[PDB]
This record gives sequence, structure tokens and C-alpha cells, in this order.
Amino acid sequence: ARKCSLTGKWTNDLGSNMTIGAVNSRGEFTGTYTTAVTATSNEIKESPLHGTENTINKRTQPTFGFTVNWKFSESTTVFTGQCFIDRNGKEVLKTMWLLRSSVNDIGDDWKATRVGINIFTRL
Amino acid sequence: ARKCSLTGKWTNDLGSNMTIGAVNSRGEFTGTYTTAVTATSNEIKESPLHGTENTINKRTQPTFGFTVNWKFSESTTVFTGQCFIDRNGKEVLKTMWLLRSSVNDIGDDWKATRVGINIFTRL
Amino acid sequence: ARKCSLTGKWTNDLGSNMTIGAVNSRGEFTGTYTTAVTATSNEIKESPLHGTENTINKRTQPTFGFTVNWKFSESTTVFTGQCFIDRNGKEVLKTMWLLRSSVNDIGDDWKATRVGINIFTRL
Amino acid sequence: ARKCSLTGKWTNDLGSNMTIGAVNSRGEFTGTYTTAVTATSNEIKESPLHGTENTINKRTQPTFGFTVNWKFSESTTVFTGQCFIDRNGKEVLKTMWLLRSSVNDIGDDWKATRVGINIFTRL
Ligand SMILES: NC1=c2[nH]c(=O)n([C@@H]3C[C@@H](O)[C@H](CO)O3)c2=NCN1
Ligand SMILES: NC1=c2[nH]c(=O)n([C@@H]3C[C@@H](O)[C@H](CO)O3)c2=NCN1
Ligand SMILES: NC1=c2[nH]c(=O)n([C@@H]3C[C@@H](O)[C@H](CO)O3)c2=NCN1
Ligand SMILES: NC1=c2[nH]c(=O)n([C@@H]3C[C@@H](O)[C@H](CO)O3)c2=NCN1
Ligand SMILES: *[C@@H]1O[C@H](CO)[C@@H](O)[C@H](O)[C@H]1NC(C)=O
Ligand SMILES: *[C@@H]1O[C@H](CO)[C@@H](O)[C@H](O)[C@H]1NC(C)=O
Ligand SMILES: *[C@@H]1O[C@H](CO)[C@@H](O)[C@H](O)[C@H]1NC(C)=O
Ligand SMILES: *[C@@H]1O[C@H](CO)[C@@H](O)[C@H](O)[C@H]1NC(C)=O
Repeated sequence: ARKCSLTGKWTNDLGSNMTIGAVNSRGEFTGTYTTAVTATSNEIKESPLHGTENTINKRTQPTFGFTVNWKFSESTTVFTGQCFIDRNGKEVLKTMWLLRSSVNDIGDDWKATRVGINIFTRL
Repeated sequence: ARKCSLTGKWTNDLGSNMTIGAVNSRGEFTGTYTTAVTATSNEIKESPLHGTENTINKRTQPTFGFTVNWKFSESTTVFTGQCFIDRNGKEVLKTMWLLRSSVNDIGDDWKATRVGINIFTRL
Repeated sequence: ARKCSLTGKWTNDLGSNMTIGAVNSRGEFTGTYTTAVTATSNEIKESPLHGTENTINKRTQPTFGFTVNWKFSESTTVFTGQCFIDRNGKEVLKTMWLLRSSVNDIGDDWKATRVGINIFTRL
Repeated sequence: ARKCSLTGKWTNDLGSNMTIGAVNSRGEFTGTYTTAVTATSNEIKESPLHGTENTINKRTQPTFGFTVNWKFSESTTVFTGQCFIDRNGKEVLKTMWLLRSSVNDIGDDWKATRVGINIFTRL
């Protein structure tokens, strides 16, 4: 009964939000990612995401990955992590991400990758 | 300087291979990821991948990300990186990945993410 | 805005604790890292750490790195991050770490590095 | 007889060089790190490093960590990895690093960490 499900509306520790739709039988899902300029805030861009959740042993707490294809930049971010629960109740996504910037010369590749985390909860 | 195109067959610094199909107008692509060794032999599994290439400014050396949904484990890997024309003229994908393992308790989350790199050239 | 000083006793989001001593004029410091749980109990090991704080522009919120030389394993961890005065006034260390495991064959190197984060507040 | 030893002069895949001195009985060592501006090259800065190598089971291929306290910036880099050998002969250090930039507001923390690799060989 305690299936952690990616589908729905999520927010995070930096105040970014994401929506993910139905995950099919192969574990594929699409979504949207907002973001989060200045002021507030400032004002919001919306970016597409595509990923897969791992279906091996139809786990209640599966691992997943997804790519955010940023609309306001040449950058790409990948997130990977796991859907947990958590003492009710509360579903939580613990992710790690890599943010790739575009560089012009391959000589600059070494500096093009940031890493960090995101914890997501239901909105 | 012409394009660096993700479509085709690639190999990497650890001897794994990947094939990527056409990238559509939204930057989407599917493919396959063939890995090893674990032997002796018992060699080659084949896992699906799905990703997107960034299209902002229709760059000749775009960034991209993809998720590999492992068939032989509960794990997921995400790659992100950039398609370069190396100094020598050859196309090269410089990537970094995050390999997420499935843990049973959210207390074991801290240890679930490996990181590394992969450099891909055409087969 | 006053200093953010590494010297003192810290705790973190996973319940591990660390003590750091004086930082000398070159930015050097030693300390201790107390971790757990592995139980039941069999609880607390104590491992040495050694690091440096960056002193360029004698910043109030300097960056730093340190290496923890684990006593109970062959592994090494490195932390790096920054000492902030949080919005609430409290000192906080935001860090990222790389946990390197010992492997026997250089063919197993690709899998030897975990990554994550730790947020430290004063005990 | 095949002890991989950190002490000496090393170069890397980006053309940076490092010298490390004697490692004591607790595994501590100091060194220097050059770097590598422009042109060539361009011209070289030299930065101090401090780290430890793990002594548990006096391994022939120990893991280590070290911090580079950059002299020309507010940044800090930590490297961790392992000293291998390799079919002679050839000692090789396979490292992963995190490069922390200084940011002014904790709101900007999420973007302050780059990750990458370095392979080092004897000069
Ligand atoms: N300017 C950019 C950003 N500003 C921001 O809050 N993000 C968020 C924060 C972090 O959740 C995730 C990393 O790519 O995306 C940005 N990504 C990419 N580029
Ligand atoms: N046992 C596993 C592996 N053995 C292997 O070579 N790989 C490769 C190497 C790396 O490209 C990619 C995930 O990092 O998959 C494995 N991934 C996941 N699991
Ligand atoms: N078994 C190990 C551990 N259990 C643990 O809580 N840690 C902590 C968590 C993290 O702060 C730091 C290395 O990542 O050490 C361990 N490190 C290394 N090995
Ligand atoms: N401007 C900077 C650099 N230019 C450079 O080549 N490096 C090198 C490359 C990479 O080996 C290591 C990462 O900090 O240090 C720099 N580090 C830090 N800052
Ligand atoms: C996230 O959604 C919440 C709920 O409506 C909203 O208050 C906030 O504006 C959102 N943040 C962003 C970046 O859109
Ligand atoms: C990768 O491709 C080559 C063909 O060039 C094949 O012979 C090799 O064994 C492949 N490796 C894997 C793991 O499939
Ligand atoms: C950390 O510090 C507290 C004292 O505030 C101590 O009671 C706690 O159990 C410590 N944790 C570890 C792992 O030492
Ligand atoms: C590394 O040392 C070599 C050997 O002398 C030298 O050619 C090169 O100038 C060095 N690179 C840097 C960044 O100092």
C-alpha cells in the first residue's frame, strides 16, 4: 500500500517546483520544472523534463533519473535519486544533480559541471 | 566547424558502448546502453536510455543529459555533458554521471550516490 | 556582519560531530570527526581531520577544505564548503564531500567515489 | 615491493603539476600545486596543499585526500582518490575533486561547487 509515486506536484528546499505526469509501464515520465529568477523570486521560467524510474522488483521506493532541458539557457541538468516514505504519510524525493554548462572550447570542459542536492516534498 | 551530433554509435573509456537514435525537434532521443564485464564472462546486458539535448541557440556543440534505467539492477544512472569537436577534429562526448543505488532505509541515503566520468568516441 | 570561524564544535544533519581547533595564520587547522551508528550500538569512532581555510581577502565567510582520514576503514573523505552567517544570524557550514573507497584493482576505480553534502551548526 | 608512494613530482591530464614531500607516520603530507593560467599556459601560480593518506592495513595502494588552498582566488579545492600500479612500473593517481567557489549570499550556495577528475603520473 506504501508505493512512493513520482506523479504529481513537488516543491524543493530552494523553492523550485516541478510537475510530473503519469509514469507508464516502462517507467517513463515527462514533466515541467519551475524556477525561480530573482526578487521573490523575480519571475518564473518553465522547462521540460524527461526521465525514467527503475522498475526492477517493482519496488515501493524506486530510484529514478531525469533530465531538465533548460529553456532560458544552453545548460542541462540531470537529477537522480530515490522516492522514500517516511513515517505516515510523507513521501520525499532525495536527489542529487549535475548541472552542465556549455563551454566554447573543450579546454574549458573541466569547469563545466556543478553538483548538488535537492530534497522534494509534495506541494 | 560543423555539427556534433549525438545520433550514432559510441564507445567509452571503460569499454561500454551506446547507441543513440534520432534527436527530434524538441531535443529528445532514445537509445541503448551496453555494459560489462563481471567475469570470466557472463558478459553483456543492454539497458534503455532516454534523454534530451539542449537546443537553445542551436549550438554546434550542445549540452545534453540522459538517464539509464538499468535492466540488471535497481539502480539508475544519469549522464550529462557536452558534444565537442575535439582539437583533432573528432567528435567527442565529455560526460559526468551520477549512479544512484537503491537503499532500503532513508537513513542510508547519504551513501547511495556515486559520481564519475565518461568520455565517448564514435565506434 | 562579524566573522564565521571554523574553530569550535560542530554537529550535522546526520548526527555526526566534529571539533576543529585554532586556525593558524596560513589557514591551517586540525580537529576530530566523530561519526556513527552501526547498531544496535557499537557506536562512536573518532578520526583525525586536517584542512585549510582560504585567507584571500580575509573574508568573513571563507571557503575551506579538509580531509578525514578514517580510523575504522581504508577510506578517505574530503569536505569542502563555506562558512556562512545564515539569514537568521547563526553560523553554518555548507559542505560537500567526496568519500573514496579503497578498491583492489584499478579496473574498479570508476565505482570508488561517493558524493554528498553536510550542513553543520554549532553544538 | 610495490608500494605506491605520494611523495614526489606529479603532472596531470590538464597539464597542472604538483609536488608532495615526505608523508610522515600519521600519513600527513604537504605540497605545492601549479597551475596554469592562459596562453601556454600563460603564467604559473603556485599554491599550498595539505592532506593525509590513509594508513589502515598499510596498503600498497592507499586512498588519500588533500586540500588546495588557492593563492590567486577565494576558492578551495579538495582532491580524493587512490595511488595505483599498474603494469611495471607506472604509478598513477586517480582522483576526484570538488572545487568550491566563494559566494556572497548563502542563497547562492547551491551553485558553488564544481566536480571533476584528475589523473596524475610521475613527471
Ligand atoms: N540559473 C539556473 C538556476 N537557478 C536555479 O535556481 N536553478 C535550480 C536550482 C537547482 O535546483 C537546480 C540545479 O540545476 O535548478 C537553476 N538551474 C540552472 N540554471
Ligand atoms: N554493475 C554496474 C556497472 N558496471 C559497469 O561497468 N557500469 C557502467 C559504467 C558507467 O558507465 C555506467 C554507470 O556509471 O555503467 C555499471 N553501472 C551500473 N552497475
Ligand atoms: N561507514 C562510514 C560512515 N558512516 C557514516 O555515518 N559516515 C559519515 C557521513 C559523512 O559525513 C562522512 C563521510 O561522508 O562520514 C561514514 N563515513 C565513512 N564510512
Ligand atoms: N582558475 C582555476 C583553475 N584553473 C585550473 O586549471 N585549475 C585546476 C584544474 C583542476 O585540476 C583543478 C580543480 O580545482 O585545478 C583551477 N582550479 C581553480 N581555479
Ligand atoms: C512554487 O509553487 C508555489 C505554490 O503555489 C508558489 O507559491 C511559488 O510561487 C512557486 N515557486 C516558483 C519558483 O514558481
Ligand atoms: C563495444 O563495441 C565493440 C565493437 O567495436 C565490441 O566488440 C565490444 O566488445 C563492445 N563492448 C561491449 C561491452 O559491448
Ligand atoms: C554529537 O553531540 C551530542 C552532544 O550534543 C552527543 O550527545 C551526540 O550523541 C553526538 N553524536 C555523535 C555521533 O557523537
Ligand atoms: C609542468 O612541469 C613541466 C615540466 O617542466 C613544464 O613543462 C610545465 O611548464 C609545467 N606546467 C605548469 C602549469 O607549470
